[PDB]
Amino acid sequence: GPSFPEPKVVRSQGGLLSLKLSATPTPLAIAGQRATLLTYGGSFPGPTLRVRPRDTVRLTLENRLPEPTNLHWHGLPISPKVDDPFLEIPPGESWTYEFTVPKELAGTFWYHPHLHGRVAPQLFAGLLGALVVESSLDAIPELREAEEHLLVLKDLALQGGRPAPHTPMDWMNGKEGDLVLVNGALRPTLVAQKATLRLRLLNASNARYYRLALQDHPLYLIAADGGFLEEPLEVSELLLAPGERAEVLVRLRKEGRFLLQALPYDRGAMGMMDMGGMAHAMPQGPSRPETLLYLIAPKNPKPLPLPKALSPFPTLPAPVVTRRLVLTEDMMAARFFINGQVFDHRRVDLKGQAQTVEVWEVENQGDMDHPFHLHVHPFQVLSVGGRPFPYRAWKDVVNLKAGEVARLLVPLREKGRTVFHCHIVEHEDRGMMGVLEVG
Amino acid sequence: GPSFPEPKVVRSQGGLLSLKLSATPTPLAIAGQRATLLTYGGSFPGPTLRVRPRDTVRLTLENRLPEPTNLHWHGLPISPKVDDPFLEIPPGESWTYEFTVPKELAGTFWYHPHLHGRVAPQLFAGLLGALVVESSLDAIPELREAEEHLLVLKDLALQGGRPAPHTPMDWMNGKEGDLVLVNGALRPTLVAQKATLRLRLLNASNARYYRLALQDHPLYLIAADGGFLEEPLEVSELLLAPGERAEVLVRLRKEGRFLLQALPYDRGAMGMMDMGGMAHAMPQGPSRPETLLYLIAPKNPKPLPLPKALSPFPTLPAPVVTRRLVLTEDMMAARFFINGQVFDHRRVDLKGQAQTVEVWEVENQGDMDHPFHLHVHPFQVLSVGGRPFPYRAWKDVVNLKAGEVARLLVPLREKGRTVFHCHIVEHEDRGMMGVLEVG
Ligand SMILES: [Cu+2]
Ligand SMILES: [Cu+2]
Ligand SMILES: [Cu+2]
Ligand SMILES: [Cu+2]
Ligand SMILES: [Cu+2]
Ligand SMILES: [Cu+2]
Ligand SMILES: [O-]
Ligand SMILES: [O-]
Repeated sequence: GPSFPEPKVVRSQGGLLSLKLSATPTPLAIAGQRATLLTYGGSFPGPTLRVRPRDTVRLTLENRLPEPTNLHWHGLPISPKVDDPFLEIPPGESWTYEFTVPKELAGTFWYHPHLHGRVAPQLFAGLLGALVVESSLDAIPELREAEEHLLVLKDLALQGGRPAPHTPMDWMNGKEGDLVLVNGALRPTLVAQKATLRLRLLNASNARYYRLALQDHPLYLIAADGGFLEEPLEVSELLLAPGERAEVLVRLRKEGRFLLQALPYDRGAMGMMDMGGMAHAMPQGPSRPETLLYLIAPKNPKPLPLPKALSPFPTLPAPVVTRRLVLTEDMMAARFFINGQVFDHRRVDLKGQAQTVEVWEVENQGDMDHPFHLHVHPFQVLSVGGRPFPYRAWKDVVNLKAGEVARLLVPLREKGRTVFHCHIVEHEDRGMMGVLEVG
Repeated sequence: GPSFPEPKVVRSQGGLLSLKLSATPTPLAIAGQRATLLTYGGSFPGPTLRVRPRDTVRLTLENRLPEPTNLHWHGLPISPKVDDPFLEIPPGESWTYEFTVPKELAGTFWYHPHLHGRVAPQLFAGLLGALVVESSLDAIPELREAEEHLLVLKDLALQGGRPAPHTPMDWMNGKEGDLVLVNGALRPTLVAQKATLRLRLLNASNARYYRLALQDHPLYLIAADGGFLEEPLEVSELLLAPGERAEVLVRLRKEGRFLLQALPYDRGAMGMMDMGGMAHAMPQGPSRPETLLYLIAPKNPKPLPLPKALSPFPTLPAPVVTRRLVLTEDMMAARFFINGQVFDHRRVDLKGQAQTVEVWEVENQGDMDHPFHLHVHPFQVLSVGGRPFPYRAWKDVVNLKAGEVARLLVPLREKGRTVFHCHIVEHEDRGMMGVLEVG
């Protein structure tokens, strides 16, 4: 096979991507060992769906799990009557999602379960896959001539040949695994054939963060979760929180082997200790460094020039309301709150007007990082922790460290009921989610 | 009596204004004729209540009318659980309103009925009176030494010794009367004893406008509906719409007789005509000019200097929502709407948060002027018809000519349910009113 493993791609044909996927326990070979995971399409990750704007997607999901499940089309600005976070597909039953890909859209998106209370174990077990929306921008020489790869960053822990069960501490912290994988492979080797790489990055982990750095190289950010930046942005490293995506150009500078690493990062996960009459919570501290892949540069690399521009960001109408959403924690209870409440599917929390713009101020009053996700309505991050964002682009997840306030500009698009929640999926399952109704 | 008639004043005593008023049909002498009006306290206008900040008001209203009634404390930022627009006092019954006068308050306010569907005939018949909140600012020499008078501008029409009944055309236009009175007197004479006058002005008419101008003199605006300006503003004339108040200084320039007039003004009232196969609506055009009073200046008037400053206007927090309220008409039906709906006491139209500030954009899409009033929450008019307001002061009524948009800054104060409506009271009775709930 290709030294670099990537999920199989399924492309739309004549403007239609019609596909039947099954969610099923699947025996497979994973990181040198045999395990049974929960998969879509018999693979981990699931197949990459590759579409263009205005395509019709017709995806029939067959549920072959012992529990109910559904799909969240993460990041897609489509109707919540399609991307329905309240829908339940019972074991043995099927449901067809049908939608048109929005005309003004490009980037890396993904699909995974969103049945409240069951997301963390289902995602941790292997249920996820990517969706790429191809753009006319991909035809510019500086992108067309780059070597393109998808990197699905997802960790795993195995016990008795199955995904390790959630502990009480896992529900508090979000579960992380010792197998830190790229496209379901353990430290794969990418032997570059071109000097410029275009990497689409997806954090599909329950809770693990990836503080990305390539040895000896900067990265050039060209897209965030939901679309291109206006121009490339040079960065020395790039933090991807759970649920986030990014696309970078890598400009290989000389021959050799370069490690792509997840550098140490402290997201505020907690342990317990007892030092002679305690038994109380203590910080886990920064993650241990991980090597994600080995990048081998070609001979005498001469990278392409960077594109001078990407996509102009839309000029948005002036906002008509400001919202404040405060995140808090009860760590020992593994309970998580938005404005003092836990999720209730029957309760509407915010009511907004389609085609208006809102300012959402999301404040983290907890001690853990929380990555805040909104369905259906991509947003522009204005600032976080009081620091202006250095680029304009569509995002749908924004990470907040302890005490930080994020200011978001949120155009309301499709009408209907949808949700917002922490994308530490254990925290969502444990209540950190609310309901937005757009009319 | 004093050549200049003004309503009797009732003052708070030791910080308490405790008074029993009856609403009653009362035979009286009015403009040289005998008529029975509906009055508070046996007079037209009702007694002027004069209080200071932090006073307690305890007003027991006894209903001696054949129909139910209640009181609206127009312009007072108090709780809508006291100023209750939904309360009904049945015939023969009594109700005690008790409240504390807010500490940061000054100006001319008023009281009148607000029982939906019955306001226009009750107000037209004589049920209203003024309330003055005295200020420590009244002690500055430039105000203390002026000669002060209240001018209640209210018109009336009589038929068979009683207020003339409402016609169908009256419900469409708002009713105006041929007797254009000041303090219930017909063209009284004010023989000034001082060269500077301080006049508190109240438009307590159902629908008549007063385009005020004093012959040969400017007016110096020093207060709007609900408080002082920051400094006096010189004007050549001053339009008072129904429900509005103002306070002006007049600086008498030489000996002589000067008319205070209501100059011609076209508020968009309509008539009907038939010119050989028509029977359709036709503009009434501008009102005929009216003389309101004769002002006699004293000998060798030497007016005081104007105060350099009045009261600094509060710096308000940034707003958290923008509202749009559109006024429309169905003239032939005498139906009037806000955002396409008529009033329903059971329906909440806007929900806001106490202690936040909102921007309200009120747009008149009708052809008549409509004077928009909000209970409980005084506002700052930013602009009307796209023209910046030339002063900062609290208002609670804002006039909109055909097609004009007013932009208001609305701090939400007391919690509870209250209303907003056109102060053309016939239009309110006929549906032009909505419900705001503050929580
Ligand atoms: Cu997601
Ligand atoms: Cu969280
Ligand atoms: Cu979600
Ligand atoms: Cu009023
Ligand atoms: Cu009106
Ligand atoms: Cu009112
Ligand atoms: O999700
Ligand atoms: O009123």
